[PDB]
Amino acid sequence: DKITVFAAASLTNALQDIAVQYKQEKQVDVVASYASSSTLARQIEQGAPADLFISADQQWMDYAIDKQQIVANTRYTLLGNELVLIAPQDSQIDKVEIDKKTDWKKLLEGGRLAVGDPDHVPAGIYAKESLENLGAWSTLAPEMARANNVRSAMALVERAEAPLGIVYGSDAVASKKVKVVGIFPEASHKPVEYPMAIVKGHDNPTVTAFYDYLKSPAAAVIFKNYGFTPR
Repeated sequence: DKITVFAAASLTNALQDIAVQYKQEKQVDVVASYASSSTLARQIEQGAPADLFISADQQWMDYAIDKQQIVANTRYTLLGNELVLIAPQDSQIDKVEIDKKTDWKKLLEGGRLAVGDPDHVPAGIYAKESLENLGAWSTLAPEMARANNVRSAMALVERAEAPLGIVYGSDAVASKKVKVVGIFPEASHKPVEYPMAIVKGHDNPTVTAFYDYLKSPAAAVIFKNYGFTPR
C-alpha cells in the first residue's frame, strides 16, 4: 500500500522519479520525507515510522544502527558521488587539473571560492579535507565564501558572484547554471557514499520489494540521470 522513505534531501529528484515509476509499475505508493541525514536518523531514533532510510553518509547510518533502529544486515551502499569544482556555465574556465600544483590564485583572479562552511556543511568538510591534502587550504582560506549550506554556496556560482565553487557531482548536475570544471582527486578525501537500510520492524515483503528495486538497473538509470554513481 504505502512505503515511507526517509531520504537525504539531495536525493529528491531521483527518488521522486523512482516513486512515480514504481507506483505505475507496482501500484505501491512510495512517499518520501527529504531532510538532512542527521535529522532523519534522529527522528527514526525518536520513533518516527519510516520503512527505509537512505543516508548521504555512513556516519549517520552508523548512528541509526547503534541505536538499534535498523535491520543492520540490510545496510547497502547504494550510491557514490564525486567532489567537484564548479564554475558558472559560461565561464572561460573549462578544465582544471586538480593536484598539488594547481594555481588556485590564477583561477580565482581575486574572486571568492564558494564552499559550504567547513565547520559543518558536508561539502565544506570534504572540501577542507581535499584542499588540506593538496596543500592549498591555507592560501585559499581568506578567499572562501563560506556559505551556510551547499545550496547557498552553489547560488553564488549560479549568479556568477563567485567564479569557482566546491560541491558534489550530483549538485552540479542539479543546477543547470553551473558546470563541472574539475574533479577533486578521489585519493584526497573520504568517499561520498549513500547507504540504505530497512528500519527495524518494517522488514516485510512490500518494503523489501522496493529496497530491491532501488538497487536494480531500472532505478540505477534514474540515479545516473541525476549525477549519482550507482554501486
